Amino acid sequence: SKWTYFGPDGENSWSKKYPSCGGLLQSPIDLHSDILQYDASLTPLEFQGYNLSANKQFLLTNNGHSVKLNLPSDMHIQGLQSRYSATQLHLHWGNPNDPHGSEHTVSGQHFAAELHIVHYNSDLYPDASTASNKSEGLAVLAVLIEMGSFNPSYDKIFSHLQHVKYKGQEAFVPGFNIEELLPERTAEYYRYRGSLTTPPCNPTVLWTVFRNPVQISQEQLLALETALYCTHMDDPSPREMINNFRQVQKFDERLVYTSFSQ
Amino acid sequence: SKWTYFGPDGENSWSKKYPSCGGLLQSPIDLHSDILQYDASLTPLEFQGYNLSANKQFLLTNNGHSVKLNLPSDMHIQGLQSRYSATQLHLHWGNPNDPHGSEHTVSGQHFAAELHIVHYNSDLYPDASTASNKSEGLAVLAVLIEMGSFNPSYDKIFSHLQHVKYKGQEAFVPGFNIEELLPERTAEYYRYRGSLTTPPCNPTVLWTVFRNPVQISQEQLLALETALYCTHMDDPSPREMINNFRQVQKFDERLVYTSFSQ
Ligand SMILES: NS(=O)(=O)c1cc(C(=O)NCCO)c(NCc2ccccc2)cc1Cl
Ligand SMILES: NS(=O)(=O)c1cc(C(=O)NCCO)c(NCc2ccccc2)cc1Cl
Ligand SMILES: [Zn+2]
Ligand SMILES: [Zn+2]
Repeated sequence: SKWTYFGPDGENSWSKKYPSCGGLLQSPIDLHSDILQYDASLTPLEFQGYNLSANKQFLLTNNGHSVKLNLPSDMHIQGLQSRYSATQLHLHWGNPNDPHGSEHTVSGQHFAAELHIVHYNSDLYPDASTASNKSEGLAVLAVLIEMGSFNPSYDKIFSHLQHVKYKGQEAFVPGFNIEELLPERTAEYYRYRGSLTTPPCNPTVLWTVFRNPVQISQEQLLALETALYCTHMDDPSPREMINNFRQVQKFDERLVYTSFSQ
Repeated sequence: SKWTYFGPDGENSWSKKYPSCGGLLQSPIDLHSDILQYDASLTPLEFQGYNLSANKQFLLTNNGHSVKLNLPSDMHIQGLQSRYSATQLHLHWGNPNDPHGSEHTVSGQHFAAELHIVHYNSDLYPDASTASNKSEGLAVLAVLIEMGSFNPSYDKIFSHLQHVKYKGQEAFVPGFNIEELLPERTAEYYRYRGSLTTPPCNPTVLWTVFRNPVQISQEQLLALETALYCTHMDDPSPREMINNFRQVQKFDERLVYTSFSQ
């Protein structure tokens, strides 16, 4: 992975090395009325094993493209047609002079950032790597993040950023209740078939984007936007980890189904 | 002309065969208040030789990507440092289920369609082809189009669409005053340096996007979206010419200059 979000190896070039990035069913997308349709079969998901013990600890890693927290496979979503077990969460964001780095947009507007909690079909596959090539192998929960009030739950992650500033660095984060990262009224969401938003852009993701955003503060966004580097600690051409979101994609005839009718 | 706006040869793959599509200064972009800056240097352009002889005919083609009208080199913009002479106009649009296919956006919003009147620097270069990959080579006037009242002047072009239904087909349009296609208060515009929005995406275009949109009727917009195919007539797999706009590109640490402040 030397793909980036900026310059010659940025997103308009990813398809040169990752053919699925130029394929169908790409994410993210702009959620707007013309392509929305209510589906009453979109019943509420249940979040099981999301309340991670505070006496356990979970690995936080800078992977050169985002900051990721590994999650245990006992954490799962109930309500899809298979069990989906968590593998990791991570974020996408903008930069200090333009804090508008969500991946999905709503009626053309970016949010400040976006959280993805990646799960894989553990009823069918031994791990997320294997699932990532298969029909609906992954399911991602996406939370839109807007600049607002300080959020103590997101700070359980952000308080460790200065320990994972460079590519390959790892830290441990005590467990906390991951459901605290989700917004109000999780029963209201958008659902569509899409892809990884990063290389290798496999069109194998069932996306759930919650309708309501959460808030984190300006100071928490500024920490997220200034603490991290895409490059290793000893790299003589450092690159700040900023603006790590993909532009929205054409719809390719897809609709987005909504669990809310208004 | 192998490139398309859908499937494997769509916009994320243009950079394989057109490397500038993954380079700097790419268009189109979202025009939004954060990145706007009034520049009193931006005085009104003058449109000279736009009242085309009604005794002359201008070639309308379907080139498999848009509908284009050839323009004569006595038509030019005055007001820029060099004289920019017209070569052609063409349009970009969406489709009837999502009729929001402008290239530029304003505060994240697409307009229904967009007209580009392409000019080249004839003081420095002998033709548009030669100018297209050269410094200061091109200048485009962009008009945003929304749905509203019937527009007789756009119908001077739209009435001919049925004769250029398929790729390779051509029709003759009697001269008319191309300035009738411009919006109100053409003194009010956005200006920035960018690129062709189609392959080869050379970063050689000085963009002028007028502030105010024009209106065409619902029937005219439906005709533009439904009249044309990308494919030759005898193609056993026809492809409708719809959604022929490029997604907005990242545009960071840059300004769009405006001729208006209020
Ligand atoms: N943004 S996203 O669409 O939510 C997404 C991102 C990653 C990811 O780790 N990208 C690497 C850069 O941060 C991912 N990785 C899980 C995975 C993918 C392939 C192989 C192994 C693990 C799965 C997904 Cl769905
Ligand atoms: N969308 S746009 O950015 O306004 C633009 C489009 C074309 C164009 O013809 N694209 C082909 C698909 O229709 C162009 N052609 C210029 C050109 C290139 C080579 C030879 C002659 C003319 C110049 C520009 Cl600025
Ligand atoms: Zn992600
Ligand atoms: Zn154009």
